[PDB]
Amino acid sequence: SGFRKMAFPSGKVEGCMVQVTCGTTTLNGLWLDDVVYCPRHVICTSEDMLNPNYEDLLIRKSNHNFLVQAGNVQLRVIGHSMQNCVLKLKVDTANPKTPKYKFVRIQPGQTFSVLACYNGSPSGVYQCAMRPNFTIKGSFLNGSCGSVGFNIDYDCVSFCYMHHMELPTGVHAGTDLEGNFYGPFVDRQTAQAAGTDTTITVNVLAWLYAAVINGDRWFLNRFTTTLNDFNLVAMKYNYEPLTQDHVDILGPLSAQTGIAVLDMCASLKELLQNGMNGRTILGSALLEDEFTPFDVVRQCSGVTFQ
Amino acid sequence: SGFRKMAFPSGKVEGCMVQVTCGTTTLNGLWLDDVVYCPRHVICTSEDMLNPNYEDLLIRKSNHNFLVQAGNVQLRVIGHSMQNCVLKLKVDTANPKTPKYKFVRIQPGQTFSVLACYNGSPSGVYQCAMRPNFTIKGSFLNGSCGSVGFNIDYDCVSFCYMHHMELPTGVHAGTDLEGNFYGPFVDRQTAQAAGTDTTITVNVLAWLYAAVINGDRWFLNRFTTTLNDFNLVAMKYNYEPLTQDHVDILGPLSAQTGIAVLDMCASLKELLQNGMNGRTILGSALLEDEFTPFDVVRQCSGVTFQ
Ligand SMILES: *[C@H](O)[C@H](CC(C)C)NC(=O)[C@H](CC(C)C)NC(=O)[C@H](CC(C)C)NC(=O)OCc1ccccc1
Ligand SMILES: *[C@H](O)[C@H](CC(C)C)NC(=O)[C@H](CC(C)C)NC(=O)[C@H](CC(C)C)NC(=O)OCc1ccccc1
Repeated sequence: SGFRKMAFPSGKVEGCMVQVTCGTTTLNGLWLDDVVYCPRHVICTSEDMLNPNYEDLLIRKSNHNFLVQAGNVQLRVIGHSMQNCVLKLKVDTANPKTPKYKFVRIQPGQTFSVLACYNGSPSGVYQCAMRPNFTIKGSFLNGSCGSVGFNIDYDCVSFCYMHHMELPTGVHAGTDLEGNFYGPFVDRQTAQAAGTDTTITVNVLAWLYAAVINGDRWFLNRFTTTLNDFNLVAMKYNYEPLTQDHVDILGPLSAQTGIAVLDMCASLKELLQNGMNGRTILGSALLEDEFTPFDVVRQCSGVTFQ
Repeated sequence: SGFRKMAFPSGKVEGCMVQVTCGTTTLNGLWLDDVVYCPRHVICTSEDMLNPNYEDLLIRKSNHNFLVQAGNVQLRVIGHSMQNCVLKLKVDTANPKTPKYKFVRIQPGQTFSVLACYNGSPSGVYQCAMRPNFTIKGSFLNGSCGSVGFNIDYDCVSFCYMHHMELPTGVHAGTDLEGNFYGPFVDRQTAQAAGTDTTITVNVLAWLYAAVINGDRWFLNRFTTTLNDFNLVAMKYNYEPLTQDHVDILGPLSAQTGIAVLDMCASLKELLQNGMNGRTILGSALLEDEFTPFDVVRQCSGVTFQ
């Protein structure tokens, strides 16, 4: 038993991380088959980050202007092109450690692991959620750009995020691997702000189920609610509306625990209206919303990879 | 910026995990050079675990009683021995993926990453601290024994923990990689309980420094405390004593932020006595104690590994 904010094992991704340098800027790239993907702002110059003309900056580059290294091994760039906010650097060697992979664009409320890297070297791994406002709350310093977010299933790595920027509230923005930003953000240092950060209701409910599985039952009560009456309370606390689809995907946890979805909703309603009265749930004094229902089932059932 | 509970990248350790089966008991082993290390209770049956005599149980064992699998491949066991509470299974193949490594003994308050595994395969990675009562709060199911905890440093993997057991609060206990338990526990199913948990004061202070570094300053106050008077408060809230050696260890964070260590102690005293008054620190409503001073410096400075 026990329930922790767990990341995917990172070894498949660590074998794809490379260092890309242009001019004096070094950031990270992702090496899959014979292409390295990296944020296009590696070509920016520091006096021209307000509105860079990426088109102009890129067509003036030659392949040798991009220095790519995997570990201490130089990779030779033999082509370069732009796709949205990422560059695709064609290299002369297919990465022999390429896992089975796909590029996925995730939905708000979904979770993934971030392999935070600097100078092409992994430094740490953690679990994040795509917030409803299409930012993430990560841990990223200068030089972390090009670090990726990913899920695994069986032996297939679904890459879903590449890191590009930090917004003033200390929150992070980036693209999918097609190079399109999540949310309305752009890769230039013009003033930009995140929208409303709402709480992911279906994930809070999943985590309440995880709590019951792991022996925390004090919030369970004798009440129920309709979905309508729950959502009326939820909106007042800046929680996203629960839908029938959400109720459906909570089905398996409800069955395993014997607690009906709308009874758990009644427990959550009471927690929202009354707080925890000095108690904790799975070591937290806040209602935790960065576990999906599938994350709970994976961890509580010991699902493994390859 | 940002601050997250970050684990070490797990790939170097993933390459070492194998499955070990004896009879119908299956758990994980650590394959380093030509040795597989695993908990000795793998030789216990369904009824042996109440109060096993491991010398007696090994009378009944030969090499082919240990089925070791690395991925799909059967390793052949050519010797076995008992060392403290682990078995060393000598196999006829050296692990080609053996990293540079060492075995270390950690002390309470120190942190490490756990790669939770089942059947020799990785389920996920998370960061833990060795509690003052020599347990960890992990996420472990039946079959997780033999999963290891580790730190990474420069190029070297420092293994510090191997998982053996769960105590009834959902607390976890295990050994170092020499097979000696952390804490006063034994590998048998006789009633045992850890000492009451206390809070790792030096780590809470480190995490308050992380908060200041990342822009959270609302808890800084104009008050002063002495080490003695602060410890009077710590004892009342079941915090570990803060020593002058701890004060020295916090020196670099104090210098970086301009906040004297005992001034941060005055901030923590007020938090303990009055709570957070509806505010949060680094996204938490409780005082976090599983980041060491070194963890804070390393995350706020972007230290990487290969
Ligand atoms: C890439 O390694 C680095 C990582 C960050 C976590 C710092 N990203 C950048 O440097 C990025 C490059 C630009 C060209 C996309 N810049 C930012 O992320 C920038 C950081 C601040 C501190 C300047 N954020 C930004 O420009 O947000 C837009 C903005 C501008 C002005 C006011 C508010 C918001
Ligand atoms: C190893 O895979 C498995 C992992 C746990 C997470 C289940 N560990 C064991 O099965 C281990 C083997 C024994 C011989 C060391 N047993 C325990 O950890 C046991 C599990 C409970 C659920 C029975 N815990 C235990 O025996 O704690 C001591 C104890 C006994 C009786 C009352 C209180 C405490």
